[PDB]
Amino acid sequence: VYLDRKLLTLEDKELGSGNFGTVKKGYYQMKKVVKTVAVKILKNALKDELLAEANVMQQLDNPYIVRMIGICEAESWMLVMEMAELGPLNKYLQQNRHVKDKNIIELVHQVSMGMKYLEESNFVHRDLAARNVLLVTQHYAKISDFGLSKALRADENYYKAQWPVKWYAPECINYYKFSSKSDVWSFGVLMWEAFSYGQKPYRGMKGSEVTAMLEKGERMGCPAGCPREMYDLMNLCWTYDVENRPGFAAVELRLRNYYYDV
Ligand SMILES: COc1cc(Nc2nccc(-c3cc(C(=O)N[C@@H](C)CN4CCC4)n(C)n3)n2)cc(OC)c1
Repeated sequence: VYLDRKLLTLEDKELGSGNFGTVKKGYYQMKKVVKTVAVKILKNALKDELLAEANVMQQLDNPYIVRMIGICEAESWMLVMEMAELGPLNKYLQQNRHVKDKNIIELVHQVSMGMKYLEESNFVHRDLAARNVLLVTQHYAKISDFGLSKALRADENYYKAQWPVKWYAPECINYYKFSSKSDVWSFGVLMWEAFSYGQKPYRGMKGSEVTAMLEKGERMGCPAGCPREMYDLMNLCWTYDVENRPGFAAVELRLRNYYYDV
């Protein structure tokens, strides 16, 4: 799992940045070829968090999730991942309002397949949103950003926290309980974002105003040009009572069926 720093070449430019530090593009020397990578570099609390993130990614193996190549302990701690060249889905759609409905359905279906896998594997993502889906190509999405993610214990169906409120289900806010069904709620917000071309959800509202709106049974409206069936699926993801909300098996099947007849 530990990579050799001498086999990594970084670019100077940064792709992004935050309290942890920076994300830069680089190249990792393999047997013959070089592999383009995205490298999360700590400008260092922070250590354990990066190590926990890599620990999650190390356990996942699925085409619609960002793969970890390894960790590099060098001038800084570095989490080396396969590169998603086109970057975050929200930003991509904000810059490319031409993308067709059918292409959006294809991408959100790919996210649902990743998430179905994540749910089967008993991990909760806890930060599922359009900014955390990355594009390989205009037709290939991957789930990223496993910093808040939790491996559920073998005999528990949720994680009790001890916040991206606009993406959180009522049971997360009210009871601090995070399940695969909480991620389904998030997935519905992600779908709304995708069909809105990377607009922000609940525009202009405080977290507490969002919670009140939801408790009145109010939900965001159908984005322009979003198909009825896809809005109906969003509303099903925003099922208030977690017990009655679909899991990702049911969500992925709905998307699959709709895509393969649209
Ligand atoms: C071409 O432009 C871009 C390409 C890429 N590609 C690409 N590929 C594979 C992996 C990753 C990647 C980025 C991050 C990350 O930590 N992002 C920070 C800024 C925000 N997170 C929210 C909590 C931390 N992680 C965990 N994985 N990124 C990314 C671009 O981020 C803005 C931009």
